[PDB]
Parts: sequence; structure tokens; C-alpha cells
Amino acid sequence: SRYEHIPGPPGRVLQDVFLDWAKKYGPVVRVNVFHKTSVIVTSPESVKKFLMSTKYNKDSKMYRALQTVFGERLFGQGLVSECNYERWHKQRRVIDLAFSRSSLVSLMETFNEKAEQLVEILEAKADGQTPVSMQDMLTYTAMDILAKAAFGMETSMLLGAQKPLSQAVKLMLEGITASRNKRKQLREVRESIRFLRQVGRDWVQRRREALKRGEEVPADILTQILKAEEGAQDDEGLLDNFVTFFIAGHETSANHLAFTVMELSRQPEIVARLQAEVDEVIGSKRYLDFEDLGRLQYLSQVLKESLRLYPPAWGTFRLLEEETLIDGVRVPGNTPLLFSTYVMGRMDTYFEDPLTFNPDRFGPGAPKPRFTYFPFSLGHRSCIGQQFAQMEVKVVMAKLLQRLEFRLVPGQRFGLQEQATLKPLDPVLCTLRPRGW
Ligand code: HEM
Ligand SMILES: O=C(c1cnc2c(-c3cnco3)cc(C(F)(F)F)cn12)N1CCOCC1
Repeated sequence: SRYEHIPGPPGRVLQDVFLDWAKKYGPVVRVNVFHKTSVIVTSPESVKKFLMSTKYNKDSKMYRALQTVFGERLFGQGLVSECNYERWHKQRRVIDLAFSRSSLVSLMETFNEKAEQLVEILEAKADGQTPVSMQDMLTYTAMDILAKAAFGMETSMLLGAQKPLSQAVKLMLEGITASRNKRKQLREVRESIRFLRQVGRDWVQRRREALKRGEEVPADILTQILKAEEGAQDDEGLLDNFVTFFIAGHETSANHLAFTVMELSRQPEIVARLQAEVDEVIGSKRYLDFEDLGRLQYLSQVLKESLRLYPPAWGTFRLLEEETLIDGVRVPGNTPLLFSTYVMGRMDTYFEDPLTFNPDRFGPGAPKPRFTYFPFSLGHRSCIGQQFAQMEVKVVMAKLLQRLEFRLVPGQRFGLQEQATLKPLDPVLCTLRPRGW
């Protein structure tokens, strides 16, 4: 009853229902999400006010399903799910060091090697007949990149290794989904969560043992994760961040890659342009250097446009502590505010012809979206891995475009599913040919 005065109702996802309601009912709408009444706020003035201020913090109630699933600690109080500002701030500042320009430059070798491995595997299947799940292949690639870059671990999923680990990730993601919106499922979800955390403990022990023997350990994300816990009473905080980075550091990247490949399969003219760009910039070099990345301007634009229509992470929540007028609507104190880049990206008020895929929206001369586009969020709680993700996906995409042509198998759909993140409904089944065929 405390919300009844707020405007709202009396391969398709809940975010689409939210979009319809925002269009119908305006910039402040009451909805039900993850068992709780929330208010979806979709004006750019509100996006700016709430995300660009340390006064507003995340609503912990909306992150519970990350923290713990079916009584098994998952991300716990790691970097995504920690909602107390001072606790968040301490760990952010320490982990930031691993995402410095110089840090990320050093990761180019890893990005290149895994992308090259993927392309060689795909080239061997490029007979224009064999169906290849690009979602699967891109997920394996993203996992292999993350594991190596962040932890110095070789998962070798591209070689078909670590099937248990692969299963654990999938069931855990299903657990998150079920938590927020029987006996065998509970059992499998719980065991998968404990497995992921045990992977953490095992790899942490290996790291500590390497350090003790004075073996060479290149500074990475894990270094800073360890550093953040220097004087902790237990390793539970460390394992929180292990699992946080293990999952967050590949899932969304994989989703973004899958969406991009899927969309480009029906954009032959754009693909031709991307191919030409890659041809001119990198030529027949096997390896992309860091300075090549900035030169792939048209690819940057396509990837931005991909994130506008297909953000893997649709948005974020802030807790409104005191009653506030938002765009002419009285919103009670202690209310989760829902921000959605998915919704605003598809609103004609913010983007002309919103369903049209147009990389030119992000062209040099074009007016930049002002608080209407935030696939990595905005403000202090924006994605720590934003530049990491942008680099790795550009490396992977450039290498695909250099070497291969992709056709979506007829019957494959362009719809989304909502399953902890947004991802293609279908496996993005494609046939492949070498370029110049
Ligand atoms: C295209 C790929 C990616 C997208 C679209 C994405 C999107 C986002 C979004 C929307 C948030 C804010 C979440 C919230 O408010 O609850 C976020 C935060 C975060 N992302 Fe990402 N992300 C991506 C890749 C990565 C990568 C590669 C890493 C790690 C290597 C990563 C780690 C994180 C972490 C740790 C946070 C929490 C940061 C903080 O609160 O201080 N993400 N990301
Ligand atoms: O669960 C989230 C969330 C926000 N960010 C992420 C990321 C992520 C960010 N960067 C890379 O990965 C991954 C996942 C995971 F593990 F489910 F796939 C969940 N999240 N929430 C915020 C939205 O509102 C509801 C609760």
C-alpha cells in the first residue's frame, strides 16, 4: 500500500515487460522483482543523480542471491555483492591496481594466444556444413582467458578439459536464477557452489606454495585479491573474491561476444566493413599489439551498439534511504531503485529507431548518449573489468573477422534469455568458411 500511488500496472524476458511498462507509465514505475517491490527509474536526470554519487549505495536485499544460494556462500561479500561503502571502498582500491593501464597491457599475450587457439579450432571446422555453437565456443574462450589472465591457471576448456568445472558454473548460474525468480536440483546447485569455492582454495594453496618456494609468480588479479585480505581472520573473504572474479570475469564477456556474433550474422554490410578494417589495420599479423586496438574504431562502434541492444548485465539497484520526489513521483524511504540500460536502450525517447542496429550512433561526430547508456554501469560502482573486457572482446572479434565467415544456421533465433545475465536464447549455431572462400 505504501507504493500503490506510484504509476504502474494493476525469447522474451522480464526486462521486456519492464520496457513496456516504462513506455506506458513513464519514468518512475512500481514493479515486482526478486520477491520485492522496486521502482524502475528511467530518466537520464535520475540515472545521473543516483549513480554518480557516493551518497547512494547498492541495495543489499537485491544482491542476496549472489551472496548465498540455498544456504551456500557464493560471492559472499566480494566486490560485486558488498553493499557497505567503506567495506567496498577498501577492497576496490586494492584490486584496482590489477586493472592499471600497465597491468592490462601485459595481458595482450594471453588475449592473443586464446583467440588464436579458438580461431584455429574453428578453421578446422570451416566446411560450411558442420554446425558450431558459437555461444559454447566463445564461453570456453572467455573462461580460458580469465583463468589464465587473473589466476595464472590453464583451464583448457577449448581442448574439452574441465567438464566438471563447466557443469559447476552452469548449475550455479541456474541456482542464482531459481533463488530470485527440487531435491536433486538443490543437491546439484549446493555441490556446484562448494566445488567452485574448493577450486579457489586449491588454487590459492598452489599460489602460496609457489611463493614459499620462491618460484616466479607474475602479479595478477589474484595477487591483489590476496593483498586485500592481508590480515583477515579467515580465507572466506578471499574465496568470495576468487569466485566473484572467476564468474564475473568470463560470463558477461562471453555473453557480449555471443550476442555480437549472433547480431552480425544478419548484418552482411557491417561485417564487410569490419573485415576491411581488420585487413587494413592488422593485415596478416597473427598478433594484435595494444596500439592496434585503438585503431579498430569501427569495431569499437559495433561493440558499443551491441551493448546498447544486448547488455549482458541489464543494470543495477540503489537503495533510496529517505522519501524523495523523483520526476514528479513521491518515492517512499527504504525503496530499491532499479536502473536498466536494457530498458533505456530500447526507448524511442532516448534512441531514434531503437531496434535498428546502427554502429554510427557511436561515430566520432555523433552526440554521445547522456546517461541513457551504461552497459558497464556508471559512477563508483561501475565495472572494474570494463577495460579488460573491452580489450579481450576486441582481440577475439578481430581474429574471427580476420580469418572466418559465419552463417547462422536457419531456425536459430535472435531472442534473449534472462538467466543470471542476459544471453542469446539459442546456442548461436553457425556454419563457417575461411575468408576468401
Ligand atoms: C562485456 C563484459 C562486461 C559487462 C557488460 C560488465 C558489466 C558490469 C556491470 C553492469 C557492473 C555493475 C553491476 C552492479 O551494479 O551490480 C559490473 C561490475 C563489475 N564487474 Fe563487470 N562487466 C563485464 C566484464 C567484467 C570483467 C571482465 C570483470 C573482471 C575481470 C568484471 C568484474 C566486475 C566486478 C568485480 C564488478 C563489481 C565492481 C565494483 O562494484 O567495484 N566484469 N560489470
Ligand atoms: O546479480 C547481479 C549482477 C550484477 N553484475 C553481475 C555480474 C557481472 C558483472 N560484471 C561481470 O559480471 C555477473 C553476475 C552473475 F554471476 F550472475 F553472472 C551477476 N551480476 N545483480 C546486479 C543486477 O541486479 C540484480 C543482482
